[PDB]
Amino acid sequence: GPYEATWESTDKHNAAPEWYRDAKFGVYWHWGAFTTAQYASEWYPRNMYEPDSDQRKHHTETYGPPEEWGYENFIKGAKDKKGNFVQFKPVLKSKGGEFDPEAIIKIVKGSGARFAGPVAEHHDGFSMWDSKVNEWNPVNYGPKLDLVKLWADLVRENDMKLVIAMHQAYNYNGFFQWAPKTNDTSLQKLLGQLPRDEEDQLWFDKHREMLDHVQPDIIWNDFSLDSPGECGSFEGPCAVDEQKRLEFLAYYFNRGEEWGKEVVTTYKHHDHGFRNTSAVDDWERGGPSNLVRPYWQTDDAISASSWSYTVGIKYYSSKAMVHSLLDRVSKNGNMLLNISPMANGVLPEEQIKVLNDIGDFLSRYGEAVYDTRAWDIYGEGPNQVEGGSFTAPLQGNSSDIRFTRNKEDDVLYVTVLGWPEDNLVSVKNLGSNALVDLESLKSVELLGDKAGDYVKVSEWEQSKDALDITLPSQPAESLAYVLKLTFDGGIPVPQPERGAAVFSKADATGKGVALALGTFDTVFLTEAGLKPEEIRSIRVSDGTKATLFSGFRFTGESKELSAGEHEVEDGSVGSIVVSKI
Ligand SMILES: *[C@@H]1O[C@H](CO)[C@@H](O[C@@H]2O[C@H](CO)[C@@H](O[C@@H]3O[C@H](CO[C@H]4O[C@H](CO)[C@@H](O)[C@H](O)[C@@H]4O)[C@@H](O)[C@H](O[C@H]4O[C@H](CO)[C@@H](O)[C@H](O)[C@@H]4O[C@H]4O[C@H](CO)[C@@H](O)[C@H](O)[C@@H]4O[C@H]4O[C@H](CO)[C@@H](O)[C@H](O)[C@@H]4O)[C@@H]3O)[C@H](O)[C@H]2NC(C)=O)[C@H](O)[C@H]1NC(C)=O
Ligand SMILES: *[C@@H]1O[C@H](CO)[C@@H](O[C@@H]2O[C@H](CO)[C@@H](O[C@@H]3O[C@H](CO)[C@@H](O)[C@H](O[C@H]4O[C@H](CO)[C@@H](O)[C@H](O)[C@@H]4O[C@H]4O[C@H](CO)[C@@H](O)[C@H](O)[C@@H]4O[C@H]4O[C@H](CO)[C@@H](O)[C@H](O)[C@@H]4O)[C@@H]3O)[C@H](O)[C@H]2NC(C)=O)[C@H](O)[C@H]1NC(C)=O
Ligand SMILES: *[C@@H]1O[C@H](CO)[C@@H](O)[C@H](O)[C@H]1NC(C)=O
Ligand SMILES: *[C@@H]1O[C@H](CO)[C@@H](O)[C@H](O)[C@H]1NC(C)=O
Ligand SMILES: C[C@@H]1O[C@H](O)[C@@H](O)[C@H](O)[C@@H]1O
Ligand code: NA
Repeated sequence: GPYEATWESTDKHNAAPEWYRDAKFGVYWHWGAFTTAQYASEWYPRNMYEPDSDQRKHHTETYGPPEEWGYENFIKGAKDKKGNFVQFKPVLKSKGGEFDPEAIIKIVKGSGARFAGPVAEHHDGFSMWDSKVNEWNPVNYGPKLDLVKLWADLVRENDMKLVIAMHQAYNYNGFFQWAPKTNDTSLQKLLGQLPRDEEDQLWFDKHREMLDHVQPDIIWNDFSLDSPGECGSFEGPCAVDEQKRLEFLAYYFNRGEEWGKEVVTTYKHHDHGFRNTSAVDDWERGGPSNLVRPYWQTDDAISASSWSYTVGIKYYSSKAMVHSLLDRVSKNGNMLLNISPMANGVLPEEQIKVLNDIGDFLSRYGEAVYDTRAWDIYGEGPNQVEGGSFTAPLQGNSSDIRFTRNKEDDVLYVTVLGWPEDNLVSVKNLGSNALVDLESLKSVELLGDKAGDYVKVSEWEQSKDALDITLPSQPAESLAYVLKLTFDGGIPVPQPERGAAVFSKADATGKGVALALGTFDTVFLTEAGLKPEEIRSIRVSDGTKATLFSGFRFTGESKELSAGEHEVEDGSVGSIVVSKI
């Protein structure tokens, strides 16, 4: 194939193809041998060995000391302290058991997911496909089923793109740091104790074997690709050999070409192991606080506990999941939602209800979500995401709106996160203070009870503070409500209260991009719809300054501009920093 194992060659791969930007919402599942204990989290295989931990205490009381009853017993099977046989061994419904993967995939399809699939290998060394390179798999042991192939075939039967999640780097970069050393070479493979050159090779061989086996549309990767300092107390680079990373990228991108498919690979945002030229950044739970470019994704979970089922697990609400989805999509990302089947393969009814409720929302209001793109401002209102460390998912109300727009850039969707009891939606960024001319606003419509229904909004006025929209009669109840604003000849470019707007003509007209406070490089401005070489004017808000740089990313000659309108020489700007005075 045309890709070579170098950064410069692999950079040419299109990171986020149009189908992936259109998709918005996917579902995956942390289900595996790490679920067997149904205790604490999916990190149980690591923590069962940790000195003085709650997980070790539980393990020791339930099974035996971890030095005698090691993690490998969950895969190969053993008796617990009360003489019960314990093993990861889901039994198909068609064989009289409780594991019904077809039913689960129908539920996932019904949720509105446009991509779906399993965690194929987490950090615990167990590959869930029929693997020649790793004997630690569910065909050799346990259920005698190729779980990954079963899931993949069902996902394709149900007309969703296939995502496969792979977390196999941390396996040998510290996950099993507390497991006893072993001279059993097979057990060393499970526990990440092989020589590092062999482990680096195995990281690649696992990816290669899996991706040739199921032809994934997306390969999702966890951390420890090159994330020094993120592997706790283990002495090591918290990384995969660079050559092996590059060989993976070239192999997968070449296979995509061979298959006639536009493929995607994701990696954790903070990790340095891949580049954002060719791989999609996957933000920590909650996502970014701001609108980020280029296109990115984040993962979330129904569970309010761990990623994998545990006894006593608590869940978040349908509302939180839907509001979270709208938030991520408005900020130029996708949301990949995790679900948590029990060790036996049963999906709990509380999770089914959440998925059903997301699906009801998307079936009805999908026009505002699928196939849309972010505006230049993600939303308005008091309820926001902080970023950094996740506490609880976003839940908004009638005070909050999130924006999305169509590909033609003449329809703005204004999604309000509750029904306003005052029957008013006020859009600050379309008010007169926003320097927005609404002469071109042709229609304002409320999306109705079923997709394709529109109820006209008759009354609206533009104050200084906002476009003030009076709602018609409330439609059937929903978790959020959608207004559709159609403009002749393109959505107006708002002026942020503190921020700037850049334009393709010299007089603050033409194509434009609104900018908040922050830093905006050539990639940002280009993706937002205005290559910086084409900027010919800028309007800087009161209380704000803008610093223009000639370089791609805040290097080269710079010029500071205060509040007002300013002409800009063609080809003079590469990047911009917008700051509060
Ligand atoms: C995709 O991946 C790529 C690759 O990993 C990511 O690219 C990296 O992006 C980084 C963030 O933009 C970028 O880092 C910036 O580099 C600038 C240039 O550095 C080079 O030149 C300078 C000057 O010679 C050298 O000193 C330097 O060592 C480099 O060789 C730096 O200038 C940037 O530093 C400034 O910003 C950071 C915040 O990112 C501050 O912590 C820092 O103190 C600096 O702060 C000033 O400037 C920023 C403007 O960026 C202002 O916001 C801030 O208020 C400070 O303002 C003072 O100074 C400015 C003049 O600089 C003045 O106008 C102002 O009034 C103030 O006096 C920063 O370090 C990496 O270089 C880049 N890497 C590569 C390989 O490209 C990319 O981000 C990824 N994409 C996404 C979406 O994540
Ligand atoms: C005090 O403050 C100062 C100033 O902030 C701090 O200095 C900074 O310290 C950084 C850490 O040392 C230093 O970054 C390093 O810079 C070198 C030179 O550019 C760079 O090579 C380093 O990158 C390697 O190492 C990191 C950390 O593990 C990896 O994430 C990264 O992938 C690189 O790994 C490659 O090189 C390693 C050997 O160094 C190999 O072991 C590794 O396998 C890997 O090799 C592969 O990749 C190579 C290409 O990357 C390839 O050639 C090779 O063949 C293999 O394929 C790292 O970024 C900053 O430069 C430095 N800043 C300044 C201004 O000095 C200082 O740390 C502070 N002190 C304290 C106590 O905190
Ligand atoms: C494992 O093999 C090494 C090398 O022969 C040996 O030193 C060590 O004692 C062995 N481990 C055990 C538990 O016997
Ligand atoms: C919506 O949430 C905001 C922020 O917590 C709050 O100030 C406002 O009163 C809420 N509105 C309603 C109707 O509860
Ligand atoms: C999605 C989460 O990513 C983290 O890096 C992992 O360590 C967790 O177990 C989980 O898979
Ligand atoms: Na690219």
